[PDB]
Amino acid sequence: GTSKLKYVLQDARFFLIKSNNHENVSLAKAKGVWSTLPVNEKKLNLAFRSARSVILIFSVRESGKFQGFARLSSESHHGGSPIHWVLPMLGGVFKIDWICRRELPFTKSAHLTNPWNEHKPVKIGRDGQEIELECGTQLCLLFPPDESIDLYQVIHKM
Repeated sequence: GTSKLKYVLQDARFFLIKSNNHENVSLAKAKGVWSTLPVNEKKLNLAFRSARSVILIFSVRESGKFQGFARLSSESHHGGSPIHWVLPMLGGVFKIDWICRRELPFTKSAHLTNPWNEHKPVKIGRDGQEIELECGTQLCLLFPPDESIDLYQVIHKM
C-alpha cells in the first residue's frame, strides 16, 4: 500500500542527488549513509532541522533513471569508519533510511516539472537541487513499491 508512504512524505522536503557512479549509490543502499560536498551538506543540515522528513532522490548520471529514495535520519557527522566512496573534500556523513531501493526511468517522470529549477523536468538538476513539495511527492509516488521495506520503523523516527 501507499498510505504509510504518503504519511512519511507529508510536508517533507526533497533534494535531488546526482551521483557520478553506481558504486556510490550501491554503497549508500548497503550502508545507509550518504556524503556530499560542503555546500550541499550545509543545505541538508538546515533542512533536517526544519522539516519532519528530508528525502533524497538518487540518480546516477548517464543512467537515465532514478535509483531510489531515502530519508535523512541524522544531520551530518564526522569521525566514523571511512566509507570507500569512488571519488571524482567531502563533508560529514548523513545516516539515511531507504524508503525505496527500486529504479524509476526518466521516461516515467516526464510530466513532473520542478518549480525550483525553472520548471524543468524533475530529472534535470544539479546535485543538491531542492525539489518543490508537490513535484517531489508525486515523483516518489511514481516509484514501484519496495515490498522489502517496512515504513513502521521510519515513522517511529518522526
